[PDB]
Amino acid sequence: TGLKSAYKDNFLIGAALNATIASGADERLNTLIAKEFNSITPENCMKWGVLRDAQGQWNWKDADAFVAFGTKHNLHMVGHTLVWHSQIHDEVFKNADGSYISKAALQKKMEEHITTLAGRYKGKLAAWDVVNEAVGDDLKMRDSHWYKIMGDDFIYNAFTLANEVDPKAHLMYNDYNIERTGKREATVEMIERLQKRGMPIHGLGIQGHLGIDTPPIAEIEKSIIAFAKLGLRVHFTSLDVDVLPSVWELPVAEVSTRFEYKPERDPYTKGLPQEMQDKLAKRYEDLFKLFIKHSDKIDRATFWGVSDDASWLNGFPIPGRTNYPLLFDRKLQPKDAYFRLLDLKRLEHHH
Ligand SMILES: OC[C@@H]1O[C@@H](O[C@@H]2[C@@H](O)[C@H](O[C@@H]3CO[C@H](O)[C@H](O)[C@H]3O)OC[C@H]2O[C@@H]2OC[C@@H](O)[C@H](O)[C@H]2O)[C@H](O)[C@H]1O
Ligand SMILES: O[C@@H]1[C@@H](O)[C@H](O[C@@H]2CO[C@@H](O[C@@H]3CO[C@@H](O)[C@H](O)[C@H]3O)[C@H](O)[C@H]2O)OC[C@H]1O
Ligand SMILES: [Cl-]
Ligand SMILES: [Cl-]
Ligand SMILES: [Mg+2]
Repeated sequence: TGLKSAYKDNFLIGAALNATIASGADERLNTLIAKEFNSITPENCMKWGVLRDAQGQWNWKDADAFVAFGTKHNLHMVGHTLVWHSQIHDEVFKNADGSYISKAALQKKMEEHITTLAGRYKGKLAAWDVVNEAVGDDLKMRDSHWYKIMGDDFIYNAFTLANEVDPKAHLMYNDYNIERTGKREATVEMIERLQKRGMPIHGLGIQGHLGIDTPPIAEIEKSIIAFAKLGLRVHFTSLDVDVLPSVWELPVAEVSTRFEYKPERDPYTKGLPQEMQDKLAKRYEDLFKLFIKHSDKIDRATFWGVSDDASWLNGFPIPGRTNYPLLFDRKLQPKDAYFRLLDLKRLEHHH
């Protein structure tokens, strides 16, 4: 059978679904998703600035479709995400003149947002990304409007509110690059401190936006172990493997231009060659070997998309590239990596 069956005794296997897919109009994808995945996450439709306009008005069309899709197919559903600094209108935080609103005014908005959104889907969504990406790239607290206005109460209060609204939801903190030394430990320290304040938190989401080479398995392993030691269930939430030339480590002269499209940074428009398919398969295999090793600590592995045509890495960090980050190709056919994942389980040795 599919991935979700192969990995049944280890963890959920999930995918992020965009609004087009979650409409249910695509029979081929409906069939594939039901076969392969037993968890889903909305790619965009539950983000504050997508669900609501700049006047705070709500439009539930896509979010409801997503929840209808998971309900129809009996899929575990992860809400994404209550409190985050991206894809959210500056009007939440600022007067029209640019000045920040008071902490009290912003608290009131958070209360309304969480009570409404988590309330609507209480008991239907099994888990929530309550707060996303609160630690900055510099290892200090991210300098977002949330944080500048509220301090660490923005996190504490978000979890407390979500827990009041749906006491049964598995509440998670989610972030990228927490696979790495530095940001790992900064995140451990932040969560530790909030836990002793009594903040309700059940899970820890490692995004798993990986490169074809970096980070190494050993780093990811340290993170699984460290976050499990906080008494939290570990989830891999946004898995993909970027196979295209990197702009993350370029010379200072290129710091601004590196996000511009250049042909040499987009070398596989005609297809991903077999030798790279091999490397991608081995990279995914390595990763899932690790996950199997620590299956006792891990509740879920969700991929940030189903097939390569829909991946956000086609447009990020450079617009209009042809990337190949996921398990299914642009014709929805399984890639070599998929078969390696299946055989790790098919051929597993037990007594
Ligand atoms: O490029 C087309 C757009 O890409 C897709 O949507 C993007 C999401 O995948 C991405 O999700 C984040 C990935 O990183 C973390 O894991 C984080 O937790 C996720 O939430 O967010 C950005 C989305 O792109 C925006 O989509 C709306 C557009 O108007 C913006 O310009 C984009 O930046 C999706 O296929 C499509 O929207
Ligand atoms: O909007 C968010 C993105 O900004 C975020 O981008 C991540 C930024 O860091 C990238 O990791 C680098 C890979 O290359 C190494 O050499 C560097 O040291 C790493 O920092 C990561 O791949 C990007 O995804 O992703 C999440 C979005 O929400
Ligand atoms: Cl979407
Ligand atoms: Cl090639
Ligand atoms: Mg249900």
